[PDB]
Amino acid sequence: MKTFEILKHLQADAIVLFMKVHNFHWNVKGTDFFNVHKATEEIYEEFADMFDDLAERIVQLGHHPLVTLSEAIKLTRVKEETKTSFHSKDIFKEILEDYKYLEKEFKELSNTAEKEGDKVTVTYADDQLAKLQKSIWMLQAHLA
Amino acid sequence: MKTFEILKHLQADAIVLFMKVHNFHWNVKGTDFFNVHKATEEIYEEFADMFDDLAERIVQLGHHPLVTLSEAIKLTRVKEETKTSFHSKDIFKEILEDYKYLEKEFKELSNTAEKEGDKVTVTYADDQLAKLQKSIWMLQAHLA
Amino acid sequence: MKTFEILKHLQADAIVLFMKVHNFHWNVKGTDFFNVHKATEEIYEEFADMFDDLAERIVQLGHHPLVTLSEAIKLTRVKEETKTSFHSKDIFKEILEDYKYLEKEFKELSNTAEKEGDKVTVTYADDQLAKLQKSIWMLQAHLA
Amino acid sequence: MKTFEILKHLQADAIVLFMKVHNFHWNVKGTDFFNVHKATEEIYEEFADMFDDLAERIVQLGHHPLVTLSEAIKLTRVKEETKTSFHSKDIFKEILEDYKYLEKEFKELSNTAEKEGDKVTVTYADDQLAKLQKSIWMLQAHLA
Amino acid sequence: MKTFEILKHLQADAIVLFMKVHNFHWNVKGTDFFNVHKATEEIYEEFADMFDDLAERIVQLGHHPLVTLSEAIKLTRVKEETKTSFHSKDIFKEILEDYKYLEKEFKELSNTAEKEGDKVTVTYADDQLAKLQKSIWMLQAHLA
Amino acid sequence: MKTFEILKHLQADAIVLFMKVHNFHWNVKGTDFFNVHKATEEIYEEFADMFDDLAERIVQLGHHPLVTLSEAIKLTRVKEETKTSFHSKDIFKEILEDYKYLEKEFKELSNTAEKEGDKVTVTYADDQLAKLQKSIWMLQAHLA
Amino acid sequence: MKTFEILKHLQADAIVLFMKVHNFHWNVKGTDFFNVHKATEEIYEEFADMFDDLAERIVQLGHHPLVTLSEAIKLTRVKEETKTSFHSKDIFKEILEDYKYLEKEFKELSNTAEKEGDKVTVTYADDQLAKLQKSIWMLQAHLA
Amino acid sequence: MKTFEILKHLQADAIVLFMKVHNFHWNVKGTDFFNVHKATEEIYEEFADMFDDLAERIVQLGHHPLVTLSEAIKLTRVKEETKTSFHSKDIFKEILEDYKYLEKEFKELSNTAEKEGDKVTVTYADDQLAKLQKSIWMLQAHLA
Amino acid sequence: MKTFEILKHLQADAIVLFMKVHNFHWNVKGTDFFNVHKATEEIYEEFADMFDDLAERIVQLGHHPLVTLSEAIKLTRVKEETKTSFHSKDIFKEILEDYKYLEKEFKELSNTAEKEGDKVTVTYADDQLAKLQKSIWMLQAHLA
Amino acid sequence: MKTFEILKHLQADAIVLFMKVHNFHWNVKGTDFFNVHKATEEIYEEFADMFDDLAERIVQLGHHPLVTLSEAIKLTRVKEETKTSFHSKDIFKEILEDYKYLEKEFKELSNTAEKEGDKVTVTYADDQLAKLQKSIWMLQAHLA
Amino acid sequence: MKTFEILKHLQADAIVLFMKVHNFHWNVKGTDFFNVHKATEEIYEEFADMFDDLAERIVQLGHHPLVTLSEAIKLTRVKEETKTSFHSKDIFKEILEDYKYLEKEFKELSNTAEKEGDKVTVTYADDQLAKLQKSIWMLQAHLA
Amino acid sequence: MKTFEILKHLQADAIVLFMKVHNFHWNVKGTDFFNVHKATEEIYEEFADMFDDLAERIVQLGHHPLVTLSEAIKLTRVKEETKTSFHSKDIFKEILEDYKYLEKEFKELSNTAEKEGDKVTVTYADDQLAKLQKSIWMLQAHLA
Ligand SMILES: [Fe+3]
Ligand SMILES: [Fe+3]
Ligand SMILES: [Fe+3]
Ligand SMILES: [Fe+3]
Ligand SMILES: [Fe+3]
Ligand SMILES: [Fe+3]
Ligand SMILES: [Fe+3]
Ligand SMILES: [Fe+3]
Ligand SMILES: [Fe+3]
Ligand SMILES: [Fe+3]
Ligand SMILES: [Fe+3]
Ligand SMILES: [Fe+3]
Repeated sequence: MKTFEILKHLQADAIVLFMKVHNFHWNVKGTDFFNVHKATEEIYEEFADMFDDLAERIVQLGHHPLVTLSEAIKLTRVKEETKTSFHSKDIFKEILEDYKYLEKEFKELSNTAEKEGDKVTVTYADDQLAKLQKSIWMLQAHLA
Repeated sequence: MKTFEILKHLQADAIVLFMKVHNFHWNVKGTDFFNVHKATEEIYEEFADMFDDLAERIVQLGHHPLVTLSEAIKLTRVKEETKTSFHSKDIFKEILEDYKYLEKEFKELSNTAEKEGDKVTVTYADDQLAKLQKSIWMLQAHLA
Repeated sequence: MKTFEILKHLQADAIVLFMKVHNFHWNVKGTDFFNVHKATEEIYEEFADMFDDLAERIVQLGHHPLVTLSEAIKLTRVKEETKTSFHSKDIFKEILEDYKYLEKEFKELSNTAEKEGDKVTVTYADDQLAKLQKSIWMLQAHLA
Repeated sequence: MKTFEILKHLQADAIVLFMKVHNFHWNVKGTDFFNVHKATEEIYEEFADMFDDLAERIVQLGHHPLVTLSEAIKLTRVKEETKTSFHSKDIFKEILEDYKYLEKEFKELSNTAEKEGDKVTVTYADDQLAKLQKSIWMLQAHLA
Repeated sequence: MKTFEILKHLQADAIVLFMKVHNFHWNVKGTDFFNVHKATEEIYEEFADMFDDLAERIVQLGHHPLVTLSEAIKLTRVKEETKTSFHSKDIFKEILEDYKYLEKEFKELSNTAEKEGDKVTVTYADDQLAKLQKSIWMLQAHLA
Repeated sequence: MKTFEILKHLQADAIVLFMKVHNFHWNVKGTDFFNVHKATEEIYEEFADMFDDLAERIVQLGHHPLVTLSEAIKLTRVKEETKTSFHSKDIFKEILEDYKYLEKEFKELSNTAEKEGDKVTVTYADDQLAKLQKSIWMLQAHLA
Repeated sequence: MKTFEILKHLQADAIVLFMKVHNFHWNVKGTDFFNVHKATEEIYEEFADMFDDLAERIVQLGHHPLVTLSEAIKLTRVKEETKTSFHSKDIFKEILEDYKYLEKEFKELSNTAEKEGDKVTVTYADDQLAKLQKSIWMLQAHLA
Repeated sequence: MKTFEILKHLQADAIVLFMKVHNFHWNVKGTDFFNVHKATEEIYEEFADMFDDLAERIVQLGHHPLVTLSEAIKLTRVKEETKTSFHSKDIFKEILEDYKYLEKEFKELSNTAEKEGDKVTVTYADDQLAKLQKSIWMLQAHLA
Repeated sequence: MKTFEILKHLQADAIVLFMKVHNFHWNVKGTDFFNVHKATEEIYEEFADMFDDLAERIVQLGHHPLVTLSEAIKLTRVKEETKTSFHSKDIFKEILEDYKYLEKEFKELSNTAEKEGDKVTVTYADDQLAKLQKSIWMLQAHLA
Repeated sequence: MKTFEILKHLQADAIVLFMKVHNFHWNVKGTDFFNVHKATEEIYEEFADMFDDLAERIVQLGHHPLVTLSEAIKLTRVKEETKTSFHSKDIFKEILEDYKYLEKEFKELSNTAEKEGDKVTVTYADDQLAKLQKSIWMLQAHLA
Repeated sequence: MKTFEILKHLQADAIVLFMKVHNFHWNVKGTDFFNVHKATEEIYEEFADMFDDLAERIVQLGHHPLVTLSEAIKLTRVKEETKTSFHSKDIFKEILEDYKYLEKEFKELSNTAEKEGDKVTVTYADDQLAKLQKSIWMLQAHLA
Repeated sequence: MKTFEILKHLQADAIVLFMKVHNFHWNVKGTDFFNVHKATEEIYEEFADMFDDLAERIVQLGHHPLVTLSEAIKLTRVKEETKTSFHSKDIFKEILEDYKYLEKEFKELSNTAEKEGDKVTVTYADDQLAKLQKSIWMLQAHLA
């Protein structure tokens, strides 16, 4: 894809993930409650920021960002969670799965943005990669 | 409807509105840019909070909150905006329209919650009513 | 009862609960220690505030608040905990039991204060109800 | 009266009281000086806020707030203080008298706003009632 | 006039202006709303401070400050605004008119205080002159 | 007594004193109201902290802290106040009496903890002694 | 005197007054204790600053500031207080007496500095005059 | 050019732009005044920082930064503005023109620094590019 | 000269000095580095503020401030420094020389502004004089 | 040993423990991850401070602190951990073991410093003892 | 001496030292100016606190603190500095001399307070000893 | 080497340097004391952070970080300092030597990480390079 197309897909995943971790946030069960309730909030706050940055990068690039939830679920590569009750372990396995998926997408973003000579989208991609890789480590350590 | 059903519809509108004012936030054109770009951010921050409060009130009430964007666009009473370029005036007319709609919904919430004896949902509804009514005044003054 | 009588009973429970969660605070055992030690502190800080608000509302109402620990254990509906060692689970079951009891009492407070036309005691009662209901949800989610 | 008429009278009293406690603020005499000089400042800061809230509630309600000092002294139920020297005791007796008067007015506001179905003016009235009742207690305790 | 007489007239204008910019604050109409609503608040906050400083300078000088709204409208040189709806432009023209008037008064204050050897009233007058002159520039630039 | 026995008695007095100064806090009468209402709050906040520190020192020492209000009134050396109305002077005489009593107890604590080689309980005791002695001076100066 | 000579005398009074209000600070007796203990601290903090500013102005002026307590008691016009116990009233009468004395000295400073063309010492003098005159008013109101 | 030569030219433009936006800052006319007066201040604060960073990067690189205004106007590629009165629109068109020019220069900087293996100058260039591109978008949206 | 002409010359010196101390800031050599690097930054921050205040005072006065670096080097009385390496001592001698020059200019400003009756420019001049005289003392002490 | 010799051994253990809890910090596995990752950071921050305080106390005492990692592993009484993966339980058992060891060492420090008349090293030792004893309690409660 | 007599002598030295380091503060000459000017300020701020603590400890002990500068120079063991110009080195040698003297006095204080059983004066003495010993090290390192 | 091998060597140098600058921190002698004592603290705080970041990057990369001081001195390229007394100049020469060494290592890290496609390790390396190059400049300027 072109850089802006990768950006729009990533933007779609951000809003879908924002909704998804809210689900984990509200419906966690178990003696783990306080910690995951607290952690998921920080996570969706981050997706809200990513959602906004991706969209603004797209307009700076001269293109159209997704502007409706309808376009978003049409472009996501993230499956929506319909369940309404979870335990810590399952929540972290899913978040880990989605994080690994985002990491691949940001690597593509970084690679194709570089070929186009898009210096600033590349550094944006590399910064998100850094955050994702640190969290993936922590998620994996937690599940070990 | 029952209190929790009104809450779920309101929750649906919150996430749809969150997306909608982001659109206004990114695509404003005109010498008004900085102000509306700044204002819309405060507004969607508020919808993000409302979205979370509504959902948690629903689980406290023993019911299921919407957990997917798909359920959300199925329950909204808010029309999604597909346009990608706006001028201050049109943005504020739409926001005003949606605010007036939310005010009616929160009045129903307050009324039916009261009949059920749901004291805390009533005060929540009345607090949102207060914020909505102050903003509606400001929106109308702006368009005068 | 009359509003001030409900207030005095609630005041009695506040100081008894203040002592009770201190017990949980000092005597928790288990890998859960840090979290419950931290949580119980926030909880008894809250009871200390409730204890003071209830008492001052009573004097504003023209009556006498409980002024001795002796009157307090004579008026409580809360059983004192004599054990000196606990595990997370048992602590949260007890706190949940006591919270549910307080919720019923604050509902009575709200109801009878309303019949007397006591507008401000009603809003006080409804605010405490809101906090109690949110915590009851979290306590229950934790024990699930 | 209608809700907005009660609001305008209350608005009139707020600006008149704002001026009145400034008088006490500047002209206190006695070893009590620092405390009452400090207390009266907090009090008129509060009236300035009340003055603004009442007025904005009136415009939100679709009516006209008082916009001149002339209309204000025409609508007050508060007598203006012409003396320019006071001692702690007399200052607190007057403030107490005026507070008791405001409490009756806010009770009417709450009652008539409720009959009209004005949910948000009712909660505003009840919140002011709470503050007034706490201060009335303290004023009375001080004069005992 | 004598220094204290100029001070009392200025004190009268301060409370009248405090009321006047509140009117502009509540009744602005137009796409300018947020800015002037915000600006007028800062302005009346300033008049509230000026009102208090003038009055306290008068008592320090051994005289009586105005203590009633009635004395105030009897001493002002500022005309009260009876209209209840305005647009940015008209609001700023009026504020500018009143600021220019205050500047002349503070120049007289500074001049006559100096002849009396009143060192501290002179520096107070000169400081207000500085603030007034900066705002007059900004008001004029705005209307250009 | 043994160090932990002195600690438990002190813990008992802390909760009893916490209740006692709340009484003074709510029921002060007189032109002194604001100051003593404010001072008593700081004092019971301190007893709440002392109550918690004493108890935790006891568990660190391998013993059982008091965990019920019932055990507390069985171990106190502090008489509970049944009156519900006081004037500044009487409040400070009582607080002074109780402070002098606590000072003797902390001196014993310091002395016997030292004989046992309990270095940290000794420094805790000496720190409380410092605070008590400064307050006793201020209380006495106030009553002079 | 010459400006620097007035400055040195003022510097002498500052350190003597710093010591004097410490005496009032430590030895106040009476139900007024907390307030005057608190007020005197703010006052000597101010004298410490004045002491430093006066001295640095003298070196900026090319002269020698007092550098010993011995030179200070040789140059003061302030009588040292040998008593070690006071009541609020006597403390404020003395402070008032000394403040009135400082005001005369700062007026001379302002006058002679002006004749010499010393612009910055004049504004320093006038600023201190402002603070002194406000406090003198408050001291006098307190003693009325 | 060599990296340090591009850096010196950029440094020259920074100080020239610092002066230029001050002009816009002082001489804006129109109902837009407050906003552009505020915005231009943030902009020249940024140029002051850029000016300092560029210069220090040059010395770190072992070369000489421009040290006089004379060398600066000899090296700029930015035309100085001699007019002394402007309206919002013209100010933003000029700033936009200059920003687009800076963006091209920072792209060259990034490109040539990379060929030389200058890792840190490249990241500096890319960070400035990011800020410039976001502002260019906002400037363009404003002028649309 | 007329007040505004003195102001424009001072404005010219401010921007030239801003550039000059940046030179000292970047090119200091010696074990003194950290201190002078830190000090020079505070100094040019001050000149940036002075530059802005002078210019705005000129427009408030109804005249034109310098708006180009070209006009600035045409009006300065300050010689630009072309050297690119310095040691602490030489830097402070130059800064001292320039400060003494600014002091003379601000004295003229104060004197001629006074003759014109320009009260606020006089206090501005006297405030800068105060800062300059304190720094001149410190600079001289440093070089002694 | 002599006081300074005990101090050097303690200093050696501090840097070794600093490294050891970093290991636990990076290599924790399990659903406990976030908590122990967070806790271990606070712990090694503390050892870094202890390391610095011990060393500076030694130089104040006129002796040489350890200045190389080589001297440190030669003087420690703490065994280094070579494993690179742990679970909460094992981490806390080790930390507990090392804390108990440090407590014995600080008791010796306190005892021998006292015999030498080293007042300040004694209070330092007693303060560390206090922190260690509180943590040992919490560690033990956690493992129960 | 008795504890209170040692305290009074120490109190005398505190005010004399407060004056002495002010002298160093104002009259330092040399490229060291900024650092010692800054350091001496922190030092006399400390003596001001020590002066107040010593005095209040004396009244808590039931004795009379020095209340005049005259009593102070009669009790000091510190020689007053009459010179008005110094260089870094001489300032630090003197401060070091006086610090070593204070250390001996605080050791006596600690020793005799202990024999009297004065627990809190002992900890006060030991805390000052700690601060003095750290500064003595730094002073000596500086002079090496 | 492979990226993780370079990371482990860098991690080894970080802990060795952390110890080394502590030595400079404790043992500086000379009138430079305060500045270098303060500077070295900021430096070792930085190495502590670098030590932690390097180690966590290694685990994120799927490898083992150094977990013992023993492995560290086996892998460093940094020579340990055995001396216990230094003067400013020697301290800065050593730090400069070590910084230049770290810069070469981070350049290798950046280069080899890039060949492996390790985007985030590259940006980490480039950021450290930026900090190192700025400090190297300052160190060199200081020694000039
Ligand atoms: Fe945004
Ligand atoms: Fe939430
Ligand atoms: Fe209270
Ligand atoms: Fe308002
Ligand atoms: Fe006031
Ligand atoms: Fe605790
Ligand atoms: Fe100073
Ligand atoms: Fe810089
Ligand atoms: Fe400006
Ligand atoms: Fe240190
Ligand atoms: Fe004190
Ligand atoms: Fe870490």
